[PDB]
Amino acid sequence: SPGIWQLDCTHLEGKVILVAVHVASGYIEAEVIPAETGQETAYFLLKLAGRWPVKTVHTDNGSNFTSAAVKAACWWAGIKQMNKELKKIIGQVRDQAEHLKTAVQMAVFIHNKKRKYSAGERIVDIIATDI
Amino acid sequence: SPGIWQLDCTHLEGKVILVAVHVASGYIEAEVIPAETGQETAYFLLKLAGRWPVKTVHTDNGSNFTSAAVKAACWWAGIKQMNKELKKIIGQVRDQAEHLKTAVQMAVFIHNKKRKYSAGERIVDIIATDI
Ligand SMILES: Cc1sc(-c2ccncc2)c(C2=CCC(C)(C)CC2)c1[C@H](OC(C)(C)C)C(=O)O
Ligand SMILES: Cc1sc(-c2ccncc2)c(C2=CCC(C)(C)CC2)c1[C@H](OC(C)(C)C)C(=O)O
Ligand SMILES: [Mg+2]
Ligand SMILES: [Mg+2]
Repeated sequence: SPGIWQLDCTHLEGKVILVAVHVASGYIEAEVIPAETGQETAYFLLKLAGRWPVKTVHTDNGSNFTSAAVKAACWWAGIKQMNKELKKIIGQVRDQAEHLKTAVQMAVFIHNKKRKYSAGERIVDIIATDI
Repeated sequence: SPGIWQLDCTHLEGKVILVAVHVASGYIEAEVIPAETGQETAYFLLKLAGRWPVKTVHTDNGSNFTSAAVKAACWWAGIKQMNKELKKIIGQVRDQAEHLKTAVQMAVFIHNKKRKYSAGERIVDIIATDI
């Protein structure tokens, strides 16, 4: 179902990576964040929701969505309630970039553009059809 | 044509807002950035390119794309070379949020979800068709 996303944080090099997966396509968005925090999560959701038709969000750690900041973002945006593969791609391009956040975005790109239709194409095809 | 984006910076409250417009749809992405810098622009493009099939980018200030960081990001991602309306929406929601970056993302959401088909729907429809 096309409005369903998964959201979790991983850790790498002492930093936090917020990973969102569009469950039906495998498409990912990610951001390096300073702190694993309610407010960072809330902001990330605001951004994600302005870009895609987000209806529901799941996570493997329910306490992620406990802050009032997160619930207020879900309320306003109308939202209700891969990490090893991405680390794999991060490891392969890690040498090419100084900043982890750069390596993360290179890895997101590679992941979404890989054909093995790509994830980036499936998300768009699934969403257009549903309209 | 569907791989064409426009990219510029505006200023608000002493901060920098990087605004990307998908020319064929009116769809926008935006980010508040600390500094109007080559490296911020480069990073923004990396992110944008991992999410949408970006072919070409235009800007109203050509010197924006002069840094080696920007050219290296365009090279790696395979890329070649609204602000008053968004400020309008920012002004309307500005009171609801503490941080400008939050007001910016609320305004991007509103702009992409408005029907007056919405911009968010047109981008997806235009891209799916082209595949
Ligand atoms: C801090 C720098 S300098 C620099 C650069 C400058 C000139 N030529 C090549 C790379 C780069 C790039 C490396 C990989 C890239 C393909 C994303 C493009 C730009 C970066 C890069 O940071 C950016 C993306 C500019 C914030 C990095 O973390 O190393
Ligand atoms: C720094 C805070 S606290 C807070 C909040 C907390 C509890 N209830 C309502 C709003 C909010 C929210 C305001 C508007 C919103 C619709 C995006 C949702 C979350 C914020 C918000 O910053 C975030 C989005 C958390 C980084 C802000 O700039 O004011
Ligand atoms: Mg988690
Ligand atoms: Mg400009």
